[PDB]
Amino acid sequence: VYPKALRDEYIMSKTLGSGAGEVKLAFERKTCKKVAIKIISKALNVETEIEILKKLNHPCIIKIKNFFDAEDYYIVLELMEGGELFDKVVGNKRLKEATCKLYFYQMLLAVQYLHENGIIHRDLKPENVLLSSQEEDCLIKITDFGHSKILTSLMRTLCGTPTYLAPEVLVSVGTAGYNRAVDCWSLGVILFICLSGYPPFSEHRTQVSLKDQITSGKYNFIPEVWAEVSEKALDLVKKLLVVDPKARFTTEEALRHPWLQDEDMKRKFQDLLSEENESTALPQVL
Amino acid sequence: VYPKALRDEYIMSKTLGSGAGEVKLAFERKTCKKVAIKIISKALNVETEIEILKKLNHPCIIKIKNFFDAEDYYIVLELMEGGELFDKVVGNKRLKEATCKLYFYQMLLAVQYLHENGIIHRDLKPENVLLSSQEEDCLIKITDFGHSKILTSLMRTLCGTPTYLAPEVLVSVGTAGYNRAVDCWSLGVILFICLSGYPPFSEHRTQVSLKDQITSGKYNFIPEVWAEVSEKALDLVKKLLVVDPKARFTTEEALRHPWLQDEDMKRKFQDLLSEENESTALPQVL
Ligand SMILES: COc1cc2nc(-c3cc(F)ccc3O)nc(N[C@@H]3CNC[C@H]3C(C)(C)O)c2cc1OC
Ligand SMILES: COc1cc2nc(-c3cc(F)ccc3O)nc(N[C@@H]3CNC[C@H]3C(C)(C)O)c2cc1OC
Ligand SMILES: [Mg+2]
Ligand SMILES: [Mg+2]
Repeated sequence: VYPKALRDEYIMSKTLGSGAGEVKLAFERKTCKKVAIKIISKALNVETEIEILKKLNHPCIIKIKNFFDAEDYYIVLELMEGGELFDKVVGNKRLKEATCKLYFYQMLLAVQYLHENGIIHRDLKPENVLLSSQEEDCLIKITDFGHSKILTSLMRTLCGTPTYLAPEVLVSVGTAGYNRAVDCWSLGVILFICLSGYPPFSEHRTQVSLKDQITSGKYNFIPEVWAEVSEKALDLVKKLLVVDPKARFTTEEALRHPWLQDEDMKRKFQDLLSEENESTALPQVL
Repeated sequence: VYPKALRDEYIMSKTLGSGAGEVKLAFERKTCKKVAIKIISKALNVETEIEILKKLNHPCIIKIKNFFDAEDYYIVLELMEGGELFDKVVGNKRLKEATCKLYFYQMLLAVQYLHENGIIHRDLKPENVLLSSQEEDCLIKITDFGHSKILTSLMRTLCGTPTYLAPEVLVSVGTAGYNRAVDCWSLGVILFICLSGYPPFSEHRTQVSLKDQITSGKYNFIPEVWAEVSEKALDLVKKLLVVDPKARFTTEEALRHPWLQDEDMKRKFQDLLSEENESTALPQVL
């Protein structure tokens, strides 16, 4: 059975998805509104995630409504009726380039916001991008902060004299503080897949190991599929899939890239925004 | 003033040392015995250190007796009347090679024990090696676990498919799990200094940066001083001061090194051991 404290406030309903975590539809008794409830079976992963989720406040980042610590973990969140981005791209399905742009722009904003706030997601992928409605033009939100990391001991070590300090520590100074680039790489992969309908790196019809494809950065380019796609878009992908994390495009550089200087897309986003907001906008001093 | 709960059990006495932390002599009321009390001015560093200290049990590792969380932190420990190894090597003072060996052997045991127990010290140096008495032949103990680290997310990342995984993460797999080598490097530096009376790497009478001396591994070799020293000893130093952490000697390899196959030194250690133990040895089934 469900915990009594949960049952007190919510009527549990259908399973929306499972599950490595399960997500169920629920109704908040007080409002009769739909919510999502994530059930994580029984720890530190979760308190981190909760505390991270509580502190974050961005339109393209999932918001937590309630939390229950019981025989299992129960996280109550705003419902994303549109489901996973995964479903929109599975089986070589592919979005209009312009839909890619609208989605990708939001992802970039979300991840930029995470980075400004010292948080690295570390598990960005189509299954962790949720759509807010069943419309093709909607708001997206990043979810699943279980692998996240809060961005040191290196700095403290550097404050003193290295008399006893190991060489590898001094060598790590060259690259320290670029952990956030892993998110930009993932975003690069996600965008590749959204644009093209297929994975840049995979074991499909190739003898190169997955590992070797990735560390060499030799993605699978299929001209016939990409010919349909603009060159501005493909150019952005190529700057995200840079092997050297110090050279890789950051979220800011990506947001300043020509493919995203598109005022039509940006208007549509601001629209969906104010649209979502209307129901909760309190009056204000003019 | 000192906390009432501390004062209740101990009479505070002279400052033994300060302090970046301060250490005072104290007397336990109940036994009238001398203890040391470390005063760390006001956090996570400390709970870690305490919990680490509570769990460890080795003759060459400092033992905690009591702890007080107040306006400041108060750690009560067994008193080391011999003071810091630092004092024995400052101003080009140098120990008989045989004293070096006895000391170094204990350090190796201590650090080997830490590594077996998933703990990396990360701040080994002569000021964190304490002597148990004023005798030249005594027991040594490692102290100061404030920078320690408990030895992953890499493993968890490797369990899945790297479809979205960044190149630098896959590249880090080659060297993952060798963090403990930093302790062996430090031990190498400490042994160099003990044997020779001077630092392997420093800004003294040289134009090479300290950083460059370390990452290149070009220690300062002065034949006149080292001529006095055996070649077995210098050979061990050279295997500890290896730049590549994967090639660097571990504690086990160091303990198996010819310089430490010395049954006379080992007897003297077992003696000091049973000697320390005599006062607390309970009777036992024959
Ligand atoms: C509409 O249909 C669906 C709605 C969904 N809503 C949320 C959802 C998750 C939140 F954290 C917050 C609000 C939400 O709506 N999460 C789903 N699934 C997750 C997302 N990460 C992977 C996956 C897994 C394995 C955990 O089940 C949904 C899957 C659906 O169909 C498969
Ligand atoms: C006998 O004279 C001395 C005894 C000492 N005993 C302990 C001591 C520390 C413990 F953690 C446990 C038992 C002990 O005895 N620690 C000292 N000093 C520390 C060691 N790390 C650096 C240094 C500093 C900066 C913290 O003061 C002593 C310094 C002395 O003279 C300078
Ligand atoms: Mg979540
Ligand atoms: Mg200590």
